[PDB]
Amino acid sequence: DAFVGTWKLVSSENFDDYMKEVGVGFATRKVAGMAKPNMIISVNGDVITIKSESTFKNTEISFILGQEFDEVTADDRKVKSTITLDGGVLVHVQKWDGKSTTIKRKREDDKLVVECVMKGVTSTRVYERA
Ligand SMILES: CCCCC[C@H]1CCc2nc(C3(COC)CCCC3)c(-c3nnn[nH]3)c(-c3ccccc3)c2C1
Repeated sequence: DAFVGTWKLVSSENFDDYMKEVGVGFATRKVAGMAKPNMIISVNGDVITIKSESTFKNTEISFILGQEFDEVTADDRKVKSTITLDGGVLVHVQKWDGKSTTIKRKREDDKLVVECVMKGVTSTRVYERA
C-alpha cells in the first residue's frame, strides 16, 4: 500500500520549534535538527513496524491499529501511543503527563508527508523513497 517502503527525509519545516514545544533541550535539538533519518515502514498482517534510522539515533515501533502501546520516543519520553488509519492517513497520538502530540503520516504523490503538532506548533517533514 501507500506507506510500505524506505523513506529518506528531504525537507523539514519548524522542527526545532516543534521539539522545543515538546520539551527537548537545546543540545538534543541541535543534533536532531541536522539529522536526516530514514523511516522504514513494513507490514505483516495486523502488525505494522516503523523504524527510524539515522547516524545518531535509531528507533523502532511495532503496533496494531487502534491498540494502545507503550513507546519510548527518540527523545526518551515514555508515552502511551495509539495509531489509527483515518481517511488514508496514519494518525499517531502520543500521550504522556496529561500532554499529547500528534504525528500524521500521509502519502502524497511521490512523497511521505509527516505533520507533527504540539499545541500551537506545527512541523512538516517530507520524505522520499530511498
Ligand atoms: C538524534 C537524537 C534526537 C532526539 C530528538 C528527537 C525529537 C523528537 C523526534 N521526533 C520525530 C518524529 C516526531 O515524533 C514525535 C518526526 C516525525 C516522525 C517522528 C523524529 C523522527 N523520526 N523519524 N523521522 N523523524 C525524531 C528523529 C529521529 C531520528 C533522527 C532525527 C529525528 C525525533 C528526534
